[PDB]
Amino acid sequence: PQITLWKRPLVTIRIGGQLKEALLDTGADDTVLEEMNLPGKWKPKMIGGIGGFIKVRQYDQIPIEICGHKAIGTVLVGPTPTNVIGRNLLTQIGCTLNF
Amino acid sequence: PQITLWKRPLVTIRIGGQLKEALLDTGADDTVLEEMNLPGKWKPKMIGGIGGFIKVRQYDQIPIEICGHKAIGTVLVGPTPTNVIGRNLLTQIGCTLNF
Ligand SMILES: CC(C)(C)NC(=O)[C@@H]1C[C@@H]2CCCC[C@@H]2CN1C[C@@H](O)[C@H](Cc1ccccc1)NC(=O)[C@H](CC(N)=O)NC(=O)c1ccc2ccccc2n1
Repeated sequence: PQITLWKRPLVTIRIGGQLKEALLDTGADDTVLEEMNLPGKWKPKMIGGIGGFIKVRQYDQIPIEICGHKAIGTVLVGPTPTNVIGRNLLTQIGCTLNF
Repeated sequence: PQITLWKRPLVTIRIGGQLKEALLDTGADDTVLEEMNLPGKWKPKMIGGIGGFIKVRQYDQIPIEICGHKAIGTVLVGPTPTNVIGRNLLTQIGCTLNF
């Protein structure tokens, strides 16, 4: 589908048996999700952005469905005010920017 | 043009009569550029990102050429890791997400 940018590009995602709203973010290298108790091993990581860095937990090979499109990859979990779908997953669902 | 996301979506912009590189970011509501001198008066403002809030200078009605396309809107200048072109300007050039 085609998504206009008049409003934040929020879509429904499915991860770890849960439905959430997430922001399609072409400006994010990674996918960062709100704090959630996912099972499995994780490794500590530090990621940054505008106001500085935050500590997050890195989970690998997590199945995730974005707007009905299946994907699988690395997700970072931490204290973020919003769920962000970064380029690592956007490329998997064939997402492109057009103008 | 159609831009894939395997690499960061960086484009060249011309502003204040000078060239710079910026990121086309669908996740950003506003446009934030690295510290630089811009004609006109500015107003102190604060914006939040991942990591926290920062103090920026707000310049209104600034003309900016993005990859050959003209736009005129609000631009925020402050201590940012990279130049980000947000939705306020992306909408002006007719940018959309597609998959
Ligand atoms: C620019 C501003 C208007 C303030 N908006 C935002 O920052 C909003 C805020 C929203 C609410 C909080 C959670 C994030 C979302 C999306 N972001 C947009 C969002 O696109 C933002 C843009 C950006 C890119 C690079 C540097 C700074 C800022 N990206 C990010 O925050 C992603 C997060 C990540 N690790 O994937 N950062 C990076 O992709 C990234 C890349 C290289 C870097 C080098 C040095 C330091 C930091 C670096 N961060």
